[PDB]
Amino acid sequence: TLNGGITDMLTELANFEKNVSQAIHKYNAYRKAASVIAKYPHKIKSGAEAKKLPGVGTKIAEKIDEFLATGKLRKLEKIRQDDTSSSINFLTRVSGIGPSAARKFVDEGIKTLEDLRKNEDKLNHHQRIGLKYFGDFEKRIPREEMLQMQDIVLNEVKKVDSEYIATVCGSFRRGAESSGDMDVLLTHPSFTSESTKQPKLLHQVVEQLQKVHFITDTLSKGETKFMGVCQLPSKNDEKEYPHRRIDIRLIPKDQYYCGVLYFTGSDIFNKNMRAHALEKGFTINEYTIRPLGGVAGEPLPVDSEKDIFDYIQWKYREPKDRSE
DNA sequence: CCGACGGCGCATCAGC
DNA sequence: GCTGATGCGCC
DNA sequence: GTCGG
Ligand SMILES: [Mg+2]
Ligand SMILES: [Mg+2]
Repeated sequence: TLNGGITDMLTELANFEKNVSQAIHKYNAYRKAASVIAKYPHKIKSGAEAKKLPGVGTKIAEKIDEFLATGKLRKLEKIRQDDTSSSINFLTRVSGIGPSAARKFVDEGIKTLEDLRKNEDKLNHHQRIGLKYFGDFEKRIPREEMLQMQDIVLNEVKKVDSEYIATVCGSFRRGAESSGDMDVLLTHPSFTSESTKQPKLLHQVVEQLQKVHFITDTLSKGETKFMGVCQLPSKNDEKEYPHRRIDIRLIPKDQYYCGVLYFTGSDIFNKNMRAHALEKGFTINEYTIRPLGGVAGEPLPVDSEKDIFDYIQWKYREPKDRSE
């Protein structure tokens, strides 16, 4: 990419503030700056040029002048040398280990992959599975594999009840050639904003995917959200596919468009769009868009994703243009 | 200068 | 047991 | 860390 050196720098700074400093707004600031620079169509010549972009301020502009001048950032060079910071940053790469547990493990002298493996009894269930599939979960999923996965999920959901609709969202719906995981939006006519006319709607689908050995592990599960592990079947004699993260979100059928807007993302696109909604006097979640009175009002009618954009005076952006 | 920064599901825990 | 925080995760 | 007012 045109400015990949800079955007990598800012992402590494972002991860430092989140994982080590526990400063979530600096993390968001860095990631917003990284995103706006990533889609800037010119090779950046100076911090001043970057500062013209929204989300890039004086401090990042200075860092960008240092990086352009030398190819590196002393502040990051120092961080890479700090053992506590390096340890904490590594541990947070395990699913279920966040900034707080990472610092706690380091305190207890648990700071390497070998440390984790011989202390599995100190991990909660999520963390145990995150450690189990540590290597697999850092691999990306080719779109060709995502298509196979889509076919299995949609056909197995159909077998449970022909009235389910499963939509693959996330980066896959944005047209990405590789994804970090699979995100599945699920609806059923029995589950609306007005009534839940049938229990276990999510459970039945999860069970069926487990029965056919597609879902292999559960990280968490409730009435509307499943987070777990899945795996494509492999053919005779060939190596197994890596295990993959799968999220399933059951959304009220009448709120499909808000739900598919949310689950298509990107995460940064959602933060940008919801912030713009607020500036326009609305609030958007995965169910509704409501006016601000500063208390939310009643949900506004929505019959398309585009209706949501219209409310906040944004021209419509197809999924493939939401990769911020 | 300084308040706000998107919004929410599930797991875990503390206090009652 | 319930309620409310907090941690971690999803986009 | 950046922005808006
Ligand atoms: Mg995804
Ligand atoms: Mg996901």
